[PDB]
Amino acid sequence: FVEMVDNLRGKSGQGYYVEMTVGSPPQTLNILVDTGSSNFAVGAAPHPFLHRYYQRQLSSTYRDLRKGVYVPYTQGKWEGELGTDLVSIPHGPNVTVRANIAAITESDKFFINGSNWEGILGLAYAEIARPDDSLEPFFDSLVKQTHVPNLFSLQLCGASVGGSMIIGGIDHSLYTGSLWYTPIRREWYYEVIIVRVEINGQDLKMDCKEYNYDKSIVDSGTTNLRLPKKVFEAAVKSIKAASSTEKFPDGFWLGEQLVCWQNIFPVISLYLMGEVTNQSFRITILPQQYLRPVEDCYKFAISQSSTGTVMGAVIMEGFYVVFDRARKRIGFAVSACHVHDEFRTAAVEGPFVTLDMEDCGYN
Ligand SMILES: Nc1nc2ccccc2cc1CCC(=O)NCC1CCCCC1
Repeated sequence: FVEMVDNLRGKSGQGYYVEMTVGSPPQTLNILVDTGSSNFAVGAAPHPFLHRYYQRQLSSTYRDLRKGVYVPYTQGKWEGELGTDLVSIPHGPNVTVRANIAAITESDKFFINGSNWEGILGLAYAEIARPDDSLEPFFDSLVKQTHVPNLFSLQLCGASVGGSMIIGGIDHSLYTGSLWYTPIRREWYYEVIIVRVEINGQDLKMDCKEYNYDKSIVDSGTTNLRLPKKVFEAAVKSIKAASSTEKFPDGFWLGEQLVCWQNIFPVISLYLMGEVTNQSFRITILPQQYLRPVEDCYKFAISQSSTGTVMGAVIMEGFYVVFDRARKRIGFAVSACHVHDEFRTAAVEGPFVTLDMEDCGYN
């Protein structure tokens, strides 16, 4: 899959994008890779932020679905006109599919000023597609229409970021050690179950049901590791107790200010439900994952949420992540490109014994 190695680019804090082509003749666009949404949506109008946009008038293969789509969120919106057209990934499988495309015609706080992407590829399942679950997501169309195996994997490496999206397979050069798999609880977001959290090896002794209130997802379209508040404060409570060589204001635990140089911070381990009854594994991240530079200087990349846990780039940049859709599971392995110092490396370890892992899920 050497074709697809290094097929992801971006800028710190602006997401990871892949090159795609839409229409005939092919129109090239940079498209954010997003495992926390399910719409393939592209700029279709000359927004001043945009390098380029989908020009439906130039495409002989374009078909109008004569239906609009309105997507409000926190805190912005995009909206557009639904159609289908021919889609390829130049540095992906050597195929071309007819996919749904939302031509974005109005937008608010969606596109980033200074970014190099013009659209978004929702890689999650139809249940969270807009307007409804009848709009077939891109990856579903891809798997149906070709012989591309029903999985993809992401190596996000982290001004310019790099990475790999391996479509239809796994490149073993992108990781070391073994992959460990956690069940996809339900096919809407990439939902998983966290069963135990350790700050510096120390348990948080919270009812594990709290770690998944009301869900926990894997999301390449989110920068931070995001935790339910009730879990977040207990997590912060421990993190700032483990960090007592220096002092930091309560505004920073959001965060606001920056440490600036020319070990005091604890490692973080999430235990995830395993493939076998009463069996789990753990993924361990460094401070060099939840301490992100802005523009030796760093910010605090863990924050609170009301929609559940979000395993974003903070988590994902330490690991090679396999979205094994065919077997309803997600694999984690230590990434070959993750950033480590001489004292600590990010880790994926198992098996561990954990009882009552079902009680950790919220219904
Ligand atoms: N991953 C993401 N991608 C996004 C892309 C555009 C606007 C908002 C986004 C938010 C997230 C965070 C995950 C999330 O809350 N997803 C729920 C809906 C939000 C509306 C779009 C479909 C998915």
